[PDB]
Amino acid sequence: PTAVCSDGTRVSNAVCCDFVSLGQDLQSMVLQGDCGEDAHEIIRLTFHDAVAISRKLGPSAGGGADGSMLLFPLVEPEFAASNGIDDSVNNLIPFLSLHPTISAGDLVQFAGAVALSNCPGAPRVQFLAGRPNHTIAAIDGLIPEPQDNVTSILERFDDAGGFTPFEVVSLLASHTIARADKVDPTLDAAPFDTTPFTFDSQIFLEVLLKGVGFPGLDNNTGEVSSPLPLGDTSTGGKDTGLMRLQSDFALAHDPRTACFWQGFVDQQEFMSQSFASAFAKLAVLGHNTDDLIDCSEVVPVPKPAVDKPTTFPATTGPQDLELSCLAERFPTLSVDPGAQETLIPHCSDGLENCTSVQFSGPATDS
Ligand code: HEM
Ligand SMILES: [Ca+2]
Ligand SMILES: [Ca+2]
Ligand code: NA
Repeated sequence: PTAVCSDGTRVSNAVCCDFVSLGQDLQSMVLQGDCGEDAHEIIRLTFHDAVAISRKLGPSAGGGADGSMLLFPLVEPEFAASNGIDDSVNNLIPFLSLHPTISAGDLVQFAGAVALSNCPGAPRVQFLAGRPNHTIAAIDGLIPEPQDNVTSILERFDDAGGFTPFEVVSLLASHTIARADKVDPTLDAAPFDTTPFTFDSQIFLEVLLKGVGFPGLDNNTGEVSSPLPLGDTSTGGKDTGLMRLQSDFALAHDPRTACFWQGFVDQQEFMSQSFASAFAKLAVLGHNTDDLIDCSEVVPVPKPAVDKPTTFPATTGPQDLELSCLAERFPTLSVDPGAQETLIPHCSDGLENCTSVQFSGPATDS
């Protein structure tokens, strides 16, 4: 039967109401209403938790979106491909005992949905509940890495859950709110687009610009040249320059994926809806949805998309594009004014001094 939660929310199932206080605690204790570092980490964790599953190897290889990262924090978070995932894992573990009726698998996915809701332009994703509260650790080798080629990436996603090339590119819209701490050992929080606190299509445009240098070292595995490498970290600042992943570059230019990649440029609603659909599929890997219950109503309404059009960042323009898609013309867009690169802020408030919640815990890094 239907019910009304303590916050006034109408749900199709009263068990959904347990998630209301969980969302409140996730915000008050970790996410702080922001599309910031901790939100980004948790969204990355939804993927590392979910994708560790394989049709061809069978169920013993991993249970998908099963909370295995939280329940066995000494195993998967320390595999090489998950270096750095410990921060999100250690931030979520305490919620398992604070909200003991909610499984680790549900916790990971619900935290991701709440985190996304803090990001202007992000979709309000589906949330199904009821993932069982026990599993085993996945094997190593199931998480794509940034040095991987497109054939490998596409095969891994197909084997994980039958994702199509379009769905893979759609999921990578998440790199619109993403930075790197481990790719370059000399850099912290190197952003993948110029708006890492905004769920927009800048990532799609900016990967298509010609690379001109590196924000740090020039020879890191999985990294390629960036179109906007300038930061202020050489003078002690925290506004790290923009980083480009080899995998994002490869997706942007491969015949299977390049038109899907370009098709999101300046198509905010199409991008966000496409991400939402593929992400809902990711979130239930390892489960038959018939065995889950719809608790989508308890995902917070996301911050609205920003008013700002999609534009070329200062000092760039259409002459800098490297295009690969014949099927669709790249749209005419304005160029942000300015003679030098604009520093990409380290914080959603535009400053450099913001700090993030980090709980101690059992997962480790490097
Ligand atoms: C081919 C598939 C993918 C590859 C190779 C990849 C690679 C990476 C790498 C190397 C980083 C930086 C980690 C670090 O050094 O700190 C990163 C960050 C991130 N990834 Fe991906 N990723 C992929 C797919 C996805 C998907 C499917 C999602 C979610 C739907 C996702 C969400 C994120 C987020 C939110 C971050 C930022 C984390 C932070 O700023 O703390 N990624 N990814
Ligand atoms: Ca898992
Ligand atoms: Ca962005
Ligand atoms: Na990070």
